[PDB]
Parts: sequence; structure tokens; C-alpha cells
Amino acid sequence: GSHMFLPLYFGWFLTKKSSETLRKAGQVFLEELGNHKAFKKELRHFISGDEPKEKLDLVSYFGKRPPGVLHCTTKFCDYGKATGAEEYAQQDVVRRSYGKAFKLSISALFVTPKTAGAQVVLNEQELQLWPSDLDKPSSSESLPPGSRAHVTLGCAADVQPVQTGLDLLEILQQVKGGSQGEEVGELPRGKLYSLGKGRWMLSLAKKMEVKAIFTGYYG
Repeated sequence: GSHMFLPLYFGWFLTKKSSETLRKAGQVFLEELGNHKAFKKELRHFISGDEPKEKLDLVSYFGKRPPGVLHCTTKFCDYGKATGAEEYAQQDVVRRSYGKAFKLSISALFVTPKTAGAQVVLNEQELQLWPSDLDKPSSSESLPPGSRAHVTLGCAADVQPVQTGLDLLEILQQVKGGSQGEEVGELPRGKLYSLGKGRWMLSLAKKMEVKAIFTGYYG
């Protein structure tokens, strides 16, 4: 009926000034934490590279793409091809939320070899923006919900789409059972919890609140 253009997915972009504040905080949080006494002394213990890699700076490894990009990808519409997006797209809460600005709330920061970001808590706004399709996890075993409760900040050259999916969901499960976060990194603004023999997390003392705007981007 008309020649108009539509977005690919809904999300909250990090309002530049905020994007930067969060991009630096997180980026530095990774390098500062990476240079921990426990980490430095466990450099080999964590990565046994006595030939292939005997000096791989985390900053360069877990920080290839420009950190000045902070965007929360809520639900992907995929040009309304994925089906369902349309039904939710009309959501009075989401549809009306678009264009409005809101600050994000991060409880802790996550670090990974090829992934790294901040944990966002779903409140009333995110709750209403939660479709009834995301109610049941992947296996449908009451797995820890919150597939959107994860914002991207840093990723390596090996940042695989399948790795981030499992590592994100699995890691959420362990932490749910109170066994995923060993205090092995003291931070003036909080502490670092080992999110698993391979992952790390940082619990903010005053959380990380940034200014974002709800909108949909296609390309």
C-alpha cells in the first residue's frame, strides 16, 4: 500500500555521551582487571601458551572492534520475516516506548576471551517488553531467563555467534545455582567474580546507569 521502510530490530542505543562513559569504564575495567595479581600470576594457568601465544594482551584480544558502540538488541524482527515480531511490534508498551529515552541499569560487568559486556537488570520497562515467546528458555528446562539481559562491549576475533549463545546461557545457569563467581579480583568500585574457569565478572558497587533511547534500526 506504500513505499516505506522499516527497522530490522528494536533496541536502546547508548546516547553517545553515555556510550562513551560506559565504553571507557568497561574497556578500562577489562584491562585493569586483566592486570590483577591473581590473574597475572595465573597468566599461564589460564592460557597455556609456551610457544603459540606467550604474550597476548587482553585489550587487543578482547578489544578488536571499536568499544564506542553500545547498543542493546532487544527483539530481532528480521524484516518481519522471523514472524511474531509483528504481533509484539504493535505492543502498546514497545510501540509507544520507541522514541523515548531511558537509562540502563547494570548490576555487574562480564568478561570473556571473545566476549565482554555488562549485565542489565530487566525492570518494569524490560518486563513489559518481554514477549511471551521468551518465557520458556531454549531447552524449556526452567533455565535462567534473560537472553536480552546482556549488553555487548568487547569481543575478540574468535567471537563466534554460537559460543556467545552457549557461554551466555550456560554461565547464567551456574551463577543461578550460586556457583559462578569467585572473588579473585578486587576493584575500587566493586569486585571481580570468576564466572567460571574461563569467564569473569565485575559487581558494580553503585551499578552502571547510562542514557539510552529506544528505537529500531534496519541498516
